[PDB]
Amino acid sequence: GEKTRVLVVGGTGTMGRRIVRACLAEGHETYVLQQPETRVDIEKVQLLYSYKRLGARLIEASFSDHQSLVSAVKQVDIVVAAMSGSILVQLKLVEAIKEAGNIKRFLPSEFGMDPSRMGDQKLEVRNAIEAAGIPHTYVVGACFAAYFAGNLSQMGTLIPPKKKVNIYGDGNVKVVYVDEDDIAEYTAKTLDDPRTINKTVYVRPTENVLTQMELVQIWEKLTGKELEKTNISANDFLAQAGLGHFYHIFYEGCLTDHEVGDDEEASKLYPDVKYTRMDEYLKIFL
Amino acid sequence: GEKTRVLVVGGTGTMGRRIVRACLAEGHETYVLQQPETRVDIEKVQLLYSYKRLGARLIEASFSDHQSLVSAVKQVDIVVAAMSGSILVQLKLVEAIKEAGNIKRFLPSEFGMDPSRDQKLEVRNAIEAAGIPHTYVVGACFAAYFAGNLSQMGTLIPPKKKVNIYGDGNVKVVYVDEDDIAEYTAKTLDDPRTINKTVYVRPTENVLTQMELVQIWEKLTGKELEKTNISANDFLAQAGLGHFYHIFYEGCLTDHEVGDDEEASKLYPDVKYTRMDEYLKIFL
Ligand SMILES: NC(=O)C1=CN([C@@H]2O[C@H](COP(=O)(O)OP(=O)(O)OC[C@H]3O[C@@H](n4cnc5c(N)ncnc54)[C@H](OP(=O)(O)O)[C@@H]3O)[C@@H](O)[C@H]2O)C=CC1
Ligand SMILES: NC(=O)C1=CN([C@@H]2O[C@H](COP(=O)(O)OP(=O)(O)OC[C@H]3O[C@@H](n4cnc5c(N)ncnc54)[C@H](OP(=O)(O)O)[C@@H]3O)[C@@H](O)[C@H]2O)C=CC1
Ligand SMILES: COc1cc([C@H]2OC[C@H]3[C@@H]2CO[C@@H]3c2ccc(O)c(OC)c2)ccc1O
Ligand SMILES: COc1cc([C@H]2OC[C@H]3[C@@H]2CO[C@@H]3c2ccc(O)c(OC)c2)ccc1O
Repeated sequence: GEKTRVLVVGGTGTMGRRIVRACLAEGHETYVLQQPETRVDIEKVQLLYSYKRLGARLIEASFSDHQSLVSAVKQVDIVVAAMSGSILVQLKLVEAIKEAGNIKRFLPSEFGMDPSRMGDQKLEVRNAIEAAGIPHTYVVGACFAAYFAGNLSQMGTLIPPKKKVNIYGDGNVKVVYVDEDDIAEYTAKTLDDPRTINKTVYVRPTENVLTQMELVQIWEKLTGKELEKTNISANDFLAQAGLGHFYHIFYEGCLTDHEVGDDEEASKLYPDVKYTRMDEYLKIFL
Repeated sequence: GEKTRVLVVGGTGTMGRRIVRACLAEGHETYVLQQPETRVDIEKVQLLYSYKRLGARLIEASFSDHQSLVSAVKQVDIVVAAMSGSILVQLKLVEAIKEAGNIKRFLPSEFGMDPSRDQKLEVRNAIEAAGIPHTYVVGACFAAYFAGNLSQMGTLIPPKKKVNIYGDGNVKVVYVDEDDIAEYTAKTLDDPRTINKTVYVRPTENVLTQMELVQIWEKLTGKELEKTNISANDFLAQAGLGHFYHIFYEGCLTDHEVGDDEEASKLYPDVKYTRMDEYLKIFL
């Protein structure tokens, strides 16, 4: 009745699935976009339909069909998108929101490095949102803990090393490690918060701002074993998949080289979210 | 303490993940084989580690490393395999079980058509050559692959206006929720009555023709679907076609009756299996 109605686009994605449940947890009437099947994909289908059992609704639409996008967004108050990074497909979604005219806010697929400090398709999407006058919130500023914490920031894996661990530089650059659930919960709390309309929200829970060497030492403290570390210089690091992102995060320190005010930081805006600290996050791997 | 210890091989698969949960839900001390990551795969890793929260344990081993397989299966009493249907990777698992010597039962990756009427039969023969006690769980169509799409190909959800009927669609088929298959598997793996037996998962009310399946749906929706009957030869004129043919034209799942002592729903009458009118409700 007084629920905010939210449409989640990219609902079976890594972040999308968590945003779906977090909107439900917060009591929003939650709608998930159901795209036509491109394959026989049991996992995707069963995930989408498990949302119905939790109280969500599915709306079939296709980005190839402008009027199906328009009809979907007319049923909701707020749209959140979490596409792969696929980003530019949101342009069709923005066009639909503009025509529909009823959307109180649009959260596009961000949830990572703020692209507007990396001087790119996310900015192209931002520019379209703002040219159309669609109220927005941009959620940025955090490494997914699954991609950067559980592996102690090693590449090619998602679990803790047995023995050996590479340290980028001296491992003294501060990075922001956040459990994707908490990013999704922050997103669900912020999407109808009058304080964040037309703002960028930084997800930087204070106790989770850690250097890589700090994260490794949380883990060494849990296992009681010191890992053999070898440090990698910037030049040697600079000597395909994702190596750039890693450089900005761990050498340039792009996630922590600016300060953020409490009126734009998720953990201060939403203090009741007991976000997962990395000593608790890493326990699953013991 | 008195619990059966079970190693699930294939724990992150469609059937395997349900067997993991169904084993924990039975009270089995449950182990899951953790294979080396072949890629950055976040849904697979997180599924694996979610099992620990429910009480399961992870055992690392690799099929390339015979001794790591022997080491894994020494830690359990029973192994259940649910590999991709790869099936032959189980031959390494059989040699490992044979050398280990401690395993009371092995349930190989079956969960469908009876291959004894094939890679699966080769696994069977190696299991039996090695004298490893076994149970073969067979005889049903996964409901997600065959019921939710009304047995249409290339989709997993109901069609909106038209549907292909195979023949006249009056060949009987066995549609079963994968969770029920997993529950029957978890109940049967330490059941004395099914040692060295085939167990047929043929819940009585879910033995249905494709047309009876379609009519279940039309009745839930109140909408009649436009039907096109496809004859045997026009079908004998793409993955999975041989399977649909044996299921839907020859009735290979239902042409032989099965005794109560070997049919899952009678062995375990406490399993309130999902009937297809309830299964299809989630699509409405
Ligand atoms: N450390 C960090 O901060 C991280 C940041 N991110 C960012 O989070 C956001 C989501 O990333 P992630 O959660 O990993 O996304 P995914 O790879 O999980 O895919 C998400 C959804 O994208 C939809 N999708 C993919 N291609 C298309 C397409 N051509 N047309 C329509 N829909 C498509 C699908 O929606 P559907 O479910 O409907 O099929 C897919 O389910 C991204 O912006 C990413 O840049 C993610 C990784 C780490
Ligand atoms: N309608 C029916 O009756 C159905 C019957 N089946 C049968 O179910 C059984 C399982 O099918 P399904 O659930 O679809 O299996 P999956 O496709 O989901 O994969 C299961 C597991 O196979 C392991 N795997 C795949 N390749 C390898 C490999 N080279 N080496 C080691 N492990 C590998 C992986 O285990 P891991 O988690 O460790 O990574 C994978 O998780 C099969 O026998 C299949 O015939 C399946 C579909 C329908
Ligand atoms: C932190 O913000 C982001 C990070 C990322 C990616 O940075 C590289 C990481 C993460 C997604 O997964 C990338 C990755 C790529 C290759 C890898 O080997 C890897 O670690 C296994 C991780 C993408 C978008 C973002 O907004
Ligand atoms: C029913 O027994 C089995 C069925 C199957 C597969 O037969 C074809 C079916 C099912 C798995 O999904 C296959 C399938 C293949 C192509 C399709 O287009 C399809 O659409 C649902 C479904 C494999 C192993 C079995 O033991």
